[PDB]
Amino acid sequence: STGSATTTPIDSLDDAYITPVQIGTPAQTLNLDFDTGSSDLWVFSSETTASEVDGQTIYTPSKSTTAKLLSGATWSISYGDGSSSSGDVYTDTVSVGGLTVTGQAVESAKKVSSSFTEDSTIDGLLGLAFSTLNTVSPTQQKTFFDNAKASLDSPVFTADLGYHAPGTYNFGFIDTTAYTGSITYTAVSTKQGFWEWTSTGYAVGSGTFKSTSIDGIADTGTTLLYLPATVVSAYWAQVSGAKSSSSVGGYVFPCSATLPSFTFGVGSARIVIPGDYIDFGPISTGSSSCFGGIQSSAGIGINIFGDVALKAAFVVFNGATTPTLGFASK
Ligand SMILES: N=C(N)NOCC[C@H](N)C(=O)O
Repeated sequence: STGSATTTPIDSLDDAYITPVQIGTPAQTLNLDFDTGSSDLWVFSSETTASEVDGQTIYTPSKSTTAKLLSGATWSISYGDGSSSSGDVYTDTVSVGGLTVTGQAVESAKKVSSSFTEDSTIDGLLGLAFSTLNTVSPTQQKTFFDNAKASLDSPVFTADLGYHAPGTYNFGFIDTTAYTGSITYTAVSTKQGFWEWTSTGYAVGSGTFKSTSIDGIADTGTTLLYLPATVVSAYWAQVSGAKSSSSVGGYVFPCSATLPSFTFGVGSARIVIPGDYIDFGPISTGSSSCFGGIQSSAGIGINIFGDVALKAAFVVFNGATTPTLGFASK
């Protein structure tokens, strides 16, 4: 089997991407944030505290003839931005882009934190990291991908995120028309439950490439590119007036600037992020200070190749017995 679904930016800055997902019978379609940095599929629901729902589409398990309470199971998750959610669990039929999994754990939110409530466009998350991070207790549950894997033509999914445009998540096949050149594959460590890999270095603009190992994670659920302070300082040093602002919470730059590109290494290959991808707009409405899309990972504890980096590539998440990651230009 295979699946193919379009993913669409939620706003003009590509802060996140939503992908429609069919849950239950008859189908209830919710727009989920596909997240290769976590492993829970959770949704706003009829059980979510009413004051914590503001415009989201909800899953109502009582209206699904295939929903079943997973007795005794609860879940609770906290994300890197300090956001959180928790609730109970149903099993139900879940389909993405024509690919159907029966008996998928659908984690129904009873509570969500304010940042979730405030984002009316995101109806929940669909985790695509390794199932070892799944938070369901007392019986850990499998991700949609892990459940689908055996049925897929090939045990892979791909992320093809657009810049200010829709893109695609494919399951079970590699669309050879979706990228240019060849895909370069690189080793993955699953020891922390993430799609963790080692970049071979970087360049800033037209500068020379610096060969240096940068361990990090391929994370579709993180907006920005978080890298060591040395790397990030070398980038922003090439932008007149750029500075790190503790009050704003990162590097900012004059909105009048034209940003340089940033290149990262994948083996002997190179992925170029155009400068425009690194512009996240005014820090507040009408401001002439703009927020940078490359930020320091110091204090996070891990480097994160988030959407800013991933949307510059066609990315293969290869879930074979020994997982690997593939990157191509596009
Ligand atoms: N960051 C990852 N990978 N997952 O979830 C992201 C949702 C969270 N509120 C955030 O904005 O970070």
